[PDB]
Amino acid sequence: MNQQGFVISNELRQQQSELTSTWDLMLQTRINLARSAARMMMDASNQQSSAKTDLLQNAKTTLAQAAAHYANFKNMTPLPAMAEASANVDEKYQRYQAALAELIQFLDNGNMDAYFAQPTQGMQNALGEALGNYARVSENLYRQTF
Repeated sequence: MNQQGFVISNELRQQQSELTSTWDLMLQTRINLARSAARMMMDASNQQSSAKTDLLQNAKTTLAQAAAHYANFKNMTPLPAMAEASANVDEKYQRYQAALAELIQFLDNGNMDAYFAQPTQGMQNALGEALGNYARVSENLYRQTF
């Protein structure tokens, strides 16, 4: 009973903390890719490999890091109050995660057109918005416990 008002608080914290993390790494994959293709563009400098080293490799890491963070969120089932806001973020993460994953395939094999053809911004926009919605319900899921 009463003392159970501590396991709900901690969960809201961890579930949310997990989202801030994931989001970060995602936008932390987007720039590595960006910084990756940039140099992949018509230029020289690091004449090593052939479209796959440091920067490209770091995005493969960041996205994997975000995903592990996310898998936790996906695991520990939410609450009947975080229900909707949850499936929504999952729904948007699904798309934006797939998106970056593919961006990684392209840069990987040299698919510059494809890499630059993908409508990523909006994929990111949707999740960001869906993240704001969830953050709104989450932070609010306490403004009635006094």
